[PDB]
Amino acid sequence: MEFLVEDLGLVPYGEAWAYQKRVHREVVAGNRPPTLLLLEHPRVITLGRKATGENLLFPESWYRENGFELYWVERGGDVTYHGPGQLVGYPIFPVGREVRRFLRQIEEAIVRVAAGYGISAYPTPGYAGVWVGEDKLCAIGVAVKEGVSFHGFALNVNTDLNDFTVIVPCGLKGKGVTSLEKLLGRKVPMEEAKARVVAAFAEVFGLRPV
Ligand SMILES: CCCCCCCCO
Repeated sequence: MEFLVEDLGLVPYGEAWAYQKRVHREVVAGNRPPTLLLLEHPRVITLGRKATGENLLFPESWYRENGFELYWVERGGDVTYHGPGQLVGYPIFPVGREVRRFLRQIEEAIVRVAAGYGISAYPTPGYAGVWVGEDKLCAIGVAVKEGVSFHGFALNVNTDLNDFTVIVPCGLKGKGVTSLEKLLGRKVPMEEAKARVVAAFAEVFGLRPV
């Protein structure tokens, strides 16, 4: 009937990852409610289950020399970027076997958040994540272990979208990437985007936020 929200603020990817795993273990054990972590990461490139070297334009060494951290991870999808201004959410929820349903619920929540800003977004029939026309507003890539999810979504609020140009997604996709800031012509407060996400998750999952 409830989910717990934790706002971690700005946290390094590696430490936040360790925290994900600790939270996950507690949810698996039935010792913590379904938990939504909200946060930002310092500039980082991550490479998921479908990622290869072709997803990086430059060598890995270039990224680290130019202010990115870089990690290989077990979430769905290929390469992505997280950085300041991007609202990263890790719903660590007891989803059981129904992963596709869970993805659709994350998508629905993000579509609702966009609608709150007057923005028409959609999952699309063919591309992972949530899109506004031909541009990706929110990336989504999860992992599920012992029936509990981790990783999650990355909503571009005030992201430096130029940072996506150095990575090269593979497979079926639209043309570009976008953010609330780009769509609206002004920065949107991160505190507000977090609040809107919590409300959307509450509505979609039918749970009370604590
Ligand atoms: C935490 C959200 C990461 C989304 C990764 C999307 C990569 C799909 O190619």
